[PDB]
Amino acid sequence: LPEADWVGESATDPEGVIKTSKVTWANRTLVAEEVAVIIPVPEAVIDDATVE
Amino acid sequence: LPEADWVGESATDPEGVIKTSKVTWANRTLVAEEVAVIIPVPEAVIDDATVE
Repeated sequence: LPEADWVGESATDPEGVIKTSKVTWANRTLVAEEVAVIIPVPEAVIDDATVE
Repeated sequence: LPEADWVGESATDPEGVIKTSKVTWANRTLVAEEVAVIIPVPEAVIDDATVE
């Protein structure tokens, strides 16, 4: 966030100048990552099983 | 200014020849120069004051 400030008046004092301030932004990222498994089984067991 | 002079009457005497004379002009110049002032004031003072 920027900061505002009280200023007052003067042609010559270090007061009575308006402050400079800044707004800023940052970056957030979605990065896709992979999640996986392998399940091995014998063909004979698939052939003999009474379910898919 | 030119100058006239009295003339003799001769074919041979140096007093018999009409003298040459001359007219001259000179230059005067108008040269334009700046005169100026800057008068600074706060915006708040112009806003709050009861006159233009």
